[PDB]
Amino acid sequence: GSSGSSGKAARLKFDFQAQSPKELTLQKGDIVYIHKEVDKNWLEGEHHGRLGIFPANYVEVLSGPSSG
Repeated sequence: GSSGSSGKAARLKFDFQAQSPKELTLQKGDIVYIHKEVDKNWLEGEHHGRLGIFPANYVEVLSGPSSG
């Protein structure tokens, strides 16, 4: 019932500006959830208020100090 682990959080390398209506506009230092993979350099994601797609280049899978 919506309990477990959706996916991995990714922080935007920098302020991204979506030129197309399909893309998504995000600012440097934001967290987005990836639902499914769109293209080799593209990914899908949904955000509270705005939903669409974004480039996988302006996003990188960060890691936590949880374990060395």
